[PDB]
Amino acid sequence: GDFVVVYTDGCCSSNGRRRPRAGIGVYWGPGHPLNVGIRLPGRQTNQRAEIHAACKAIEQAKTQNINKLVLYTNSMFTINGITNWVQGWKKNGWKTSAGKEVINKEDFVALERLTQGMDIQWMHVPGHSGFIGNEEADRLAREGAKQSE
RNA sequence: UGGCGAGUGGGUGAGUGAGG
DNA sequence: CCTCACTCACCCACTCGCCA
Repeated sequence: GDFVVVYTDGCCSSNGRRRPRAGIGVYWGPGHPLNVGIRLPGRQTNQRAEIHAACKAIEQAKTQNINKLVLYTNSMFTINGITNWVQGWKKNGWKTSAGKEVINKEDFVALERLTQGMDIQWMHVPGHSGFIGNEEADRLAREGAKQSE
């Protein structure tokens, strides 16, 4: 069907440091009203931000009755999580290959739920490689990290 | 048996801090 | 783009420990 391209990014200043500040960015295009850069609530990490930037884009897509999404992110962790690992985790009790608990289980659960009824082409952006959509999403993510949660 | 911690080797990609 | 110091967490092995 007709697909729509969206660029997502999760960022986190001071990732792994004493005062991390995580933000999500979702870019639909120049001057698109759904473009957002907002603060990530909860645990402040880059991995959570990258997951919930994709979450936000999908929820926004649903509010527009869009069920075919070309979703760009630079997070292979998010992409491989949602297209591969989640199926294994629902079957094995959300255990990593080291036999440990999946740290961001509740975020992958939430994302897994949002992909229901969606046809999503998950795309890795090569990360700093001329894709202005990625740069615009990154900029919005940084803006959101400055805001309050 | 059931949990947990710390490492080593390899891999996938990200997010940073101080600088210039 | 460069240097120096790092975390985020998955894919796969392997080694050492701690609990009951």
